[PDB]
Amino acid sequence: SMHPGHLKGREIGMWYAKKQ
Repeated sequence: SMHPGHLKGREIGMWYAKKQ
């Protein structure tokens, strides 16, 4: 599936949190 590549930048901060 589509991986978090766009958020890889700063948005990545939400990645870990796994929030909306």
